[PDB]
Amino acid sequence: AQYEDGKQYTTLEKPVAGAPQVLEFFSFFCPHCYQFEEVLHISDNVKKKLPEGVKMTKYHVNFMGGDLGKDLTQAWAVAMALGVEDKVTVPLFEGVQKTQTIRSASDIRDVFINAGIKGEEYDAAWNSFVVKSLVAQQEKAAADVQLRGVPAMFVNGKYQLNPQGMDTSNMDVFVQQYADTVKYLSEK
Repeated sequence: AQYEDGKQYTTLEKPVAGAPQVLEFFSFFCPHCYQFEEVLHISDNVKKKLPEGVKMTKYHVNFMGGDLGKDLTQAWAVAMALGVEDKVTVPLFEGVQKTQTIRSASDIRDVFINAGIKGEEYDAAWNSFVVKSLVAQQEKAAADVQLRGVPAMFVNGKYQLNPQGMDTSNMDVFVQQYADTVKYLSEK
């Protein structure tokens, strides 16, 4: 076939019922994740090719960066709750991996402040039980699917993208192959 199991994707032994249609996992500490967001714009190019009616979910993971890694999963929960994902993603990535100015929960908070989220609004979100269940959701979805590495994408809890098996000689070609694969898995 042109799309083969074990080649552009793998299949989960243990399929996850009730899973989001397209489920991406990342960490702000994750170097290929920085590339996927900043240089490749994977998430966005996948959207542009996905069928009608399909929702995209993106979650942060705890297993990188220890205490800060966990802080970042909670901050990402704040981001989802307030709908400000598109305003903090870039400065969080650069603050962790480029400038290395993120070292504490207080520094993560600064990024939201500078992006124009109000202090009171951030701290109230941060401490809210809506955010705690959102953190719970991120952890459960990761737990449901075996996850020990990022970036990772899962389609309907059955198929996992396998970027190792796509040519990286061209960045644009890589992205299209990636997105077309998601769409193929989507229609499966």
